[PDB]
Amino acid sequence: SMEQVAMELRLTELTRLLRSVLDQLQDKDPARIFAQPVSLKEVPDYLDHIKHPMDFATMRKRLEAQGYKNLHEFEEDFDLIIDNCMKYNARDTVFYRAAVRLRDQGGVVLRQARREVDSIG
Ligand SMILES: CC(=O)NCc1cccc(Cl)c1
Repeated sequence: SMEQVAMELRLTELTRLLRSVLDQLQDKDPARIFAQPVSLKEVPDYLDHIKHPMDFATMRKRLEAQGYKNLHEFEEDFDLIIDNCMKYNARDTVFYRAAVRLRDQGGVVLRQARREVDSIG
């Protein structure tokens, strides 16, 4: 149907916007602490602690498969990256501190992204 095509065009445009957002958020992780899944070889007990692991590479896979239907779903995954890290790692670690900085700097990006998704529809 034409409606389905129209829908798919919207999803494609959302994906385009979210790809820009993801690039901007990952730029706020210059240490690449969140670039890849936490290694279950280097941290064999990780899944005993964290029930829903997330990282930028995994988000990017879902993104390019057009797997985010709305901004909320994308934000859920971004928040997992930060929240998982702030539980597994103590306050006095470069890991926890990187998550705080990513959350703080990311807020600006996500604030405008929400306005853009709304405005453009
Ligand atoms: C994102 C995150 O939580 N990283 C913690 C961590 C993973 C692997 C090795 C060390 Cl030393 C630390």
